[PDB]
Amino acid sequence: LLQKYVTWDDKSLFINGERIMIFSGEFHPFRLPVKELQLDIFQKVKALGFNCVSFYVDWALVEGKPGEYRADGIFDLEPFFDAASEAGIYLLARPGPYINAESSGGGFPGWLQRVNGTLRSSDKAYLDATDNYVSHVAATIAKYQITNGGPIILYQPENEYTSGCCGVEFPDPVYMQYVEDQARNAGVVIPLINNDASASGNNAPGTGKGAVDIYGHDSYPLGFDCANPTVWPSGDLPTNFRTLHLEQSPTTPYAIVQFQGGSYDPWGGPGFAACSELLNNEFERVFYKNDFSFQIAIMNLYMIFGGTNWGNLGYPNGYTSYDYGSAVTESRNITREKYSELKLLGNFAKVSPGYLTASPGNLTTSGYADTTDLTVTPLLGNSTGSFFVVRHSDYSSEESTSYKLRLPTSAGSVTIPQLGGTLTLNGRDSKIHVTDYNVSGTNIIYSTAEVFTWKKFADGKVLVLYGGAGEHHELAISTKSNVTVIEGSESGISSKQTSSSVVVGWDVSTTRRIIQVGDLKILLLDRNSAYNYWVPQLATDGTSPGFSTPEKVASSIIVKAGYLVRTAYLKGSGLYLTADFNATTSVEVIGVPSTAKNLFINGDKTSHTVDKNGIWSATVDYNAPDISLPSLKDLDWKYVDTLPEIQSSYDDSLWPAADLKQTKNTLRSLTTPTSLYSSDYGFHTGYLLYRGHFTATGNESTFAIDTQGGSAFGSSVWLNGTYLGSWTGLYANSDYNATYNLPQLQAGKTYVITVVIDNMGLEENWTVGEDLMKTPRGILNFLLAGRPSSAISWKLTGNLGGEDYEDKVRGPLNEGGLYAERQGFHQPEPPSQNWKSSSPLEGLSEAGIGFYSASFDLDLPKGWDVPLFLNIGNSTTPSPYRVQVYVNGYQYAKYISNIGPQTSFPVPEGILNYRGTNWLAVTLWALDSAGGKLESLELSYTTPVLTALGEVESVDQPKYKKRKGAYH
Ligand SMILES: *[C@@H]1O[C@H](CO)[C@@H](O[C@@H]2O[C@H](CO)[C@@H](O[C@@H]3O[C@H](CO[C@H]4O[C@H](CO)[C@@H](O)[C@H](O[C@H]5O[C@H](CO)[C@@H](O)[C@H](O)[C@@H]5O)[C@@H]4O)[C@@H](O)[C@H](O[C@H]4O[C@H](CO)[C@@H](O)[C@H](O)[C@@H]4O[C@H]4O[C@H](CO)[C@@H](O)[C@H](O)[C@@H]4O[C@H]4O[C@H](CO)[C@@H](O)[C@H](O)[C@@H]4O)[C@@H]3O)[C@H](O)[C@H]2NC(C)=O)[C@H](O)[C@H]1NC(C)=O
Ligand SMILES: *[C@@H]1O[C@H](CO)[C@@H](O[C@@H]2O[C@H](CO)[C@@H](O[C@@H]3O[C@H](CO[C@H]4O[C@H](CO)[C@@H](O)[C@H](O[C@H]5O[C@H](CO)[C@@H](O)[C@H](O)[C@@H]5O)[C@@H]4O)[C@@H](O)[C@H](O[C@H]4O[C@H](CO)[C@@H](O)[C@H](O)[C@@H]4O[C@H]4O[C@H](CO)[C@@H](O)[C@H](O)[C@@H]4O[C@H]4O[C@H](CO)[C@@H](O)[C@H](O)[C@@H]4O)[C@@H]3O)[C@H](O)[C@H]2NC(C)=O)[C@H](O)[C@H]1NC(C)=O
Ligand SMILES: *[C@@H]1O[C@H](CO)[C@@H](O[C@@H]2O[C@H](CO)[C@@H](O[C@@H]3O[C@H](CO)[C@@H](O)[C@H](O[C@H]4O[C@H](CO)[C@@H](O)[C@H](O)[C@@H]4O[C@H]4O[C@H](CO)[C@@H](O)[C@H](O)[C@@H]4O[C@H]4O[C@H](CO)[C@@H](O)[C@H](O)[C@@H]4O)[C@@H]3O)[C@H](O)[C@H]2NC(C)=O)[C@H](O)[C@H]1NC(C)=O
Ligand SMILES: OC[C@H]1O[C@@H](OC[C@H]2O[C@H](O)[C@H](O)[C@@H](O)[C@@H]2O)[C@H](O)[C@@H](O)[C@H]1O
Ligand SMILES: *[C@@H]1O[C@H](CO)[C@@H](O)[C@H](O)[C@H]1NC(C)=O
Ligand SMILES: *[C@@H]1O[C@H](CO)[C@@H](O)[C@H](O)[C@H]1NC(C)=O
Ligand SMILES: *[C@@H]1O[C@H](CO)[C@@H](O)[C@H](O)[C@H]1NC(C)=O
Ligand SMILES: *[C@@H]1O[C@H](CO)[C@@H](O)[C@H](O)[C@H]1NC(C)=O
Ligand SMILES: *[C@@H]1O[C@H](CO)[C@@H](O)[C@H](O)[C@H]1NC(C)=O
Ligand SMILES: *[C@@H]1O[C@H](CO)[C@@H](O)[C@H](O)[C@H]1NC(C)=O
Ligand SMILES: [Cl-]
Repeated sequence: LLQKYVTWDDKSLFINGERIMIFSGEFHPFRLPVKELQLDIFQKVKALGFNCVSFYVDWALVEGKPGEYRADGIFDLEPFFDAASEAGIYLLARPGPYINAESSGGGFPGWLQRVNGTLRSSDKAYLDATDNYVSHVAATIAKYQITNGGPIILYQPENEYTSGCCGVEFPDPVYMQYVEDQARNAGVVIPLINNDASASGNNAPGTGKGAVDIYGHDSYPLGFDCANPTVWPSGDLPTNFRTLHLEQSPTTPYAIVQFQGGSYDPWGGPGFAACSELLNNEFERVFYKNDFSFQIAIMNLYMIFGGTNWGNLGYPNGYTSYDYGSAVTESRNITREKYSELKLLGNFAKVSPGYLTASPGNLTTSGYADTTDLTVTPLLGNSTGSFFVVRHSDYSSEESTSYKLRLPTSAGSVTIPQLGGTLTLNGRDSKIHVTDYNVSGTNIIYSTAEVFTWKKFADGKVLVLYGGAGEHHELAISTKSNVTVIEGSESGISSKQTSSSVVVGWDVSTTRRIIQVGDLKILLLDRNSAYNYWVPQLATDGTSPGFSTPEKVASSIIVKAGYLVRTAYLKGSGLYLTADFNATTSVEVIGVPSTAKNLFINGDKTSHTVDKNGIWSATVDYNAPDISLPSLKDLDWKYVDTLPEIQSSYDDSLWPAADLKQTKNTLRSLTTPTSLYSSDYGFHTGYLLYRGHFTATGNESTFAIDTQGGSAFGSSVWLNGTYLGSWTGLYANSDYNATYNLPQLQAGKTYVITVVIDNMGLEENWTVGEDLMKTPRGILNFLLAGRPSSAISWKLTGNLGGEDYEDKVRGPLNEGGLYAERQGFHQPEPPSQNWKSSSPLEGLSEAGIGFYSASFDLDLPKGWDVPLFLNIGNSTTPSPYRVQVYVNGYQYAKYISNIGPQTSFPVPEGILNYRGTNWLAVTLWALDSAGGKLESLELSYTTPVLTALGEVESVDQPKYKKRKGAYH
């Protein structure tokens, strides 16, 4: 329409006139705010065979103050976009404004609680509120469109605009048209794609006003019950997706914009380890190949890398980790078997253009395989080849099943295996069998083993096939050449020539076999060997792989290695690889260019041998360095009381008065004389403090209070210095009604109720019209027994300045309203010389909140990617306490002793300084009259990785400075 770089037909996207299968992973830059590690992730994605990444922008982080857009420093999108270009990864941009994403407010800044209009609607007050954000973020996206030589190819307006309620006329076409025009007006010309939460046809082409260019939808078919990771409920595998697609948007390529790549996990949940078992390699091979059965052309996995909900950016139901059980873990490692499995499928799609031109058929329980226990969905092509996705009919089945295939080919139909034996599908597995598969002019008539990759080189073609252990396979090639075994044993390999073909049968073995037929060499692998193969693009005009264009895809090499192969480039007589290693690794390169005489690995010349088949071999030794981590308990811990409010000399005269008689919140009208909704006064994040002044009659007995901080929140109440009690919190409670007994008060004297409330983050806004993001935080109701409500005059604070937030570098959400946070003591080099020496492991002997500070040096070796973790002990049932940990001023742990489950908190390099000084600031809130302490506090590490990554630059870490706007 508006440009010619990205077009489409009913089958696929075209980029620069060439078909491409978009295989994408979701990655949120705001959850990993270190630019060098962003490149790390992009390179890990590219090594999967993927060509795309989808990303959200979190409005709440970049317009914390209305009218001040700040997407600078750690929030700058431009380095993120340049990292993608550098890695050769296209981008799908999803700036919202509404993103959901398990983020606070679902992306909405807390000041939307004051907007007089329905959120995600055509009400002018909402639309007006979005204009400044979108005109900024969309302009930045516009600058980096592929039309300008950038990486961005698709744009998503809104997010899951799918369900409405409560008076809204859903779907409102005026609303979506407006959101679409905002993007266009900012210079976005690439196609717009939506992500319907279910296949409901919302905003599909042909729906008139508000229609997007390409209809997309989402799917999380395995659900989120991470507690039972082996349970695959009956009927949960989608079977009707192509049918739905042909009804809802037949003129556009089939797109799933969010397909399950993991799961969220709430406070009190089973943990992301369990989620990684549910969405493991078996889920991938069955469910992802099932999406290929619908001829999916655009496929984005949510998430490919989850990262961390640092600095309170997450929604109330989730905790600090957003590991998500995804293929790349929170600490950026790719050890999970699901990464390697995903790599196999991703690399298959990258080299199989006939997949996109084929005609998909209906699934069948007969006619292709000889048992109804199997289901086969065919994708038929004449000249361009066919594809057959095989799985168990009951998809949850762990049975081993013998079968034979009857498949059509250009050479006529054939019953396979022709030479004897049977095929096997073992349990939770799925296969894509191929017929008439083009290996650069050589026709593979059929193969039962799955294709990993193939390449054409100067001295021949190479094809890499794999099967699971215990499987027999067969292939046939259009050729009059015989077959020769050129590596490995000839036993298990059977063969026969016909007049225009050669047929070869084999059993999967842990030992590789290589066979030769004419100029085609075929590697026959087991799945676990195939896991160690890589297909980097080979650059000949620089060091960067470039995007996955057909010419650069064709010019790739095949590398057997270990943990990771990032890049490859040819320079003079040198073949350069960049790779990471977590063990001693034999490296083999297949398809070494004719001109290459030396091998370099990460810039170092590396001895190699050449075997009789022309394969380069080398060894890279892994010798982990001494990692010296300080013992956090032995540091010089400095303590200050960060609840001075409960001492009798505290002066709150500078605090904002909670004196608004009308709320600006449209969702919930006041049930108190003045608003005690935190967001009415610009406080949207972290711990909140309320102070209630009154004069006693002498006859007060109880104080009742309804506090609300979101799921798993807690609160604590004092009358002057006297602790009244706490709500220690439950995931099930987002608010709590408590009645506290008061001590004997003296008639005529003034007293102050101090209330501390944990704001877990603002609610999402999933249903349009419900306005749940407006759910307030703070105090909803109170009753001082025998006194009118107006007897208490309230003051409150959250983060200092509220929306005029102090820390422009670390963002609007990082710090809450504790005295120590207000003063900025959580930053590097606080004024702690005169403070008391006391450790969080000694802790508090009564209810309250302590603030602890210590520095420590690190001196970790260059060239090693070492994941570090903060650990808080929980070996036995603890008393109730809450902890926040700030690392160089950045909050990277929120901990609830009685709820969990997180005890291990990763902190990335860049936030931590691996060769320099670091600062820990710990808040410890005891919700128990007997106080509380940390059982243990430890730094740890996991497998050091010898890495190709460059120096990781430390992000800006502003040191402590006296804040003139503080209340002292
Ligand atoms: C890739 O990235 C991943 C995500 O970033 C990363 O996974 C994370 O790794 C960290 C660090 O290992 C994990 O934290 C640890 O979790 C341990 C508990 O889980 C283990 O045990 C379970 C029960 O059997 C298993 O279910 C579980 O397996 C599952 O999860 C695995 C991933 O971890 C996965 O591979 C499997 O497939 C499976 O799904 C798992 O094996 C926990 O024990 C551990 O705490 C100890 O270690 C800390 C030091 O590092 C201490 O600070 C802490 O106090 C604990 O140490 C104490 O306990 C041990 C005894 O059991 C002793 O060995 C210690 O010396 C110490 O003992 C003292 O204290 C004891 C009291 O507890 C006492 O008994 C002793 O006398 C003594 O006083 C830590 O929390 C985190 O959970 C993982 N996160 C996720 C999302 O998975 C992965 O590591 C990365 N991989 C690589 C290679 O980089
Ligand atoms: C350096 O980097 C390397 C990557 O480049 C990295 O290597 C990778 O390391 C991970 C582990 O961190 C490997 O994944 C594990 O592999 C385990 C071994 O099995 C694999 O290899 C075998 C051959 O050697 C294969 O036969 C095997 O295939 C079989 O099993 C598959 C998976 O179950 C199945 O799909 C196949 O069809 C086939 O049947 C497999 O390929 C593997 O056992 C382990 O699986 C468990 O953990 C996963 C989560 O991490 C789960 O998703 C999975 O379901 C398994 O869970 C079981 O074990 C857990 C304990 O960890 C429990 O929590 C679960 O409840 C469950 O336990 C039940 O069953 C157990 C088995 O009987 C039993 O013990 C329990 O009692 C209970 O009944 C996981 O997939 C990965 O393969 C490696 N990748 C490569 C390329 O090599 C290396 O580790 C890094 N090194 C360092 C030092 O950091
Ligand atoms: C340190 O160690 C200590 C000691 O071991 C750890 O303490 C343990 O922590 C556990 C996890 O927090 C805790 O278990 C929980 O107990 C409560 C009941 O008091 C229960 O609600 C929890 O189970 C639900 O919630 C979790 C998520 O928090 C879900 O994963 C789980 O599936 C359950 O979900 C249900 O309730 C939710 C809230 O209502 C719903 O959203 C959800 O849909 C589901 O609701 C259905 O079922 C409900 C009934 O279960 C029903 O009401 C509703 O109508 C729906 O049908 C979980 O059992 C242990 O009690 C606690 N143990 C001890 C001895 O104290 C501590 O966590 C550790 N700390 C760290 C940092 O690791
Ligand atoms: O990590 C969850 C992820 O969910 C996306 O929607 C979740 C929502 O959508 C499904 O299709 C289905 O309707 C529901 O079961 C499910 O809750 C969301 O778009 C994304 O931002 C994130 O929240
Ligand atoms: C197979 O690939 C070769 C070389 O790329 C090409 O010339 C030919 O058109 C392809 N054949 C088919 C049937 O697609
Ligand atoms: C093809 O090779 C096989 C053994 O690999 C052999 O049995 C057969 O005779 C060969 N065919 C011809 C025509 O040489
Ligand atoms: C919003 O606007 C209407 C019309 O001006 C007004 O009557 C109402 O009081 C407002 N509501 C809130 C919560 O500000
Ligand atoms: C004080 O309170 C008690 C119980 O609330 C009540 O019975 C009594 O009337 C009150 N005394 C005065 C002087 O108001
Ligand atoms: C607390 O009381 C209020 C007002 O009576 C009620 O609306 C709210 O639902 C109650 N909260 C809980 C957690 O029961
Ligand atoms: C209670 O605290 C306030 C200040 O927080 C103080 O001014 C007042 O005198 C205290 N009351 C008593 C009875 O000590
Ligand atoms: Cl202050």
